[PDB]
Amino acid sequence: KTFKQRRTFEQRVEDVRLIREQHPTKIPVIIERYKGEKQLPVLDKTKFLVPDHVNMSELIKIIRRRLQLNANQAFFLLVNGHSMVSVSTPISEVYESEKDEDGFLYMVYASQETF
Ligand SMILES: O=C(N[C@H]1CCCNC1)c1ccccc1
Ligand SMILES: [Cl-]
Repeated sequence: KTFKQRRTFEQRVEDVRLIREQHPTKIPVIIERYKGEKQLPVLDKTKFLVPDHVNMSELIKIIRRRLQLNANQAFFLLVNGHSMVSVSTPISEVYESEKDEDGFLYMVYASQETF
């Protein structure tokens, strides 16, 4: 069901190595619905190539547009298992500190602050 279930560590690593080669300016991001989530829909895909100059505030807006949310639906984004300290951090900086050993940046969204 989850990304890390579906692919061997060898396969995730090799995919990041291909993203680096073919989309060198993009951050490879895995975005996943909280497995206890009631309200929010699932995304059309799992793997995202985010332009590396956008800040976290702009990534939240991209995903709220991808889910087609209205303006008083709630949305919370965990990075690398934990809350974001700030939405002003550029995703290039967040990638460098929060990336997984496989080389993806892992994110989870839910309708409640409680996951
Ligand atoms: O992506 C979704 N719909 C968009 C596609 C682009 C045009 N506007 C509608 C979507 C959102 C939430 C649940 C399921 C699917
Ligand atoms: Cl690129």
